[PDB]
Amino acid sequence: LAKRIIAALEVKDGRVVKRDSGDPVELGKFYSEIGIDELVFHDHTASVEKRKTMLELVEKVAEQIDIPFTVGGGIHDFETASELILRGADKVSINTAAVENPSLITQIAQTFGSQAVVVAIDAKRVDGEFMVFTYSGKKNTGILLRDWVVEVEKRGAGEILLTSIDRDGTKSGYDTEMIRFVRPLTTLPIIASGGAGKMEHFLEAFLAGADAALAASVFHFREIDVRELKEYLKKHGVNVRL
Ligand code: NI
Repeated sequence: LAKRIIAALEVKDGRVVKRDSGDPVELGKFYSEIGIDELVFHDHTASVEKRKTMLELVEKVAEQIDIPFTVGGGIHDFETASELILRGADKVSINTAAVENPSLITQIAQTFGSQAVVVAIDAKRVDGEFMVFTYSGKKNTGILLRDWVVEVEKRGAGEILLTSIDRDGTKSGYDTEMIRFVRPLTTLPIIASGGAGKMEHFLEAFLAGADAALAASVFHFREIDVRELKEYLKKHGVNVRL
């Protein structure tokens, strides 16, 4: 029912990519304090140190933070997802590995529940169709967004993290056309991702049917105050946690 505001932290070798400004645990705690509802960590650590680095991150976050958090970035199998949830993550995000093996969604859900499984979907307009992209936007899968959304729910996912490659990195607004396209295809909670620049963008995403709105730099560089944002959304009829 209540719409969620979510902070994304991109991390590598235990540092926040761009007390300690770049300590993911400290920045995470700062966000829970100012009224962020959940965190998403996305790790780009080198294969050799990656497994250990992500387990150390989850351990250190789980004891210092009280709000729900998701971890992801290169989770390729059940064993990896399992060790991260058991070490303290509430949820894992899978994307490339989900597209390549949709049964991985069901495998994680069978042990940890559908609510522990976030499928991150990166989509872009190609020749007038919404297409699914894998490998951090490098590969057009040729799979229609319409088909993948329905399959992800069928396989037992709990939530969709929907990133518009067309808006990600810009401050031009969330892709409300893409959110409105996905909304009638699924009963799952949708996290809107990519394009947040100002408070009005959050209102537009919730009108489009997003259950949550994710951003990074607008919070990180304090272009948007989280308390001001929540006060703004409540003023215009959005059900937010205050
Ligand atoms: Ni990535």
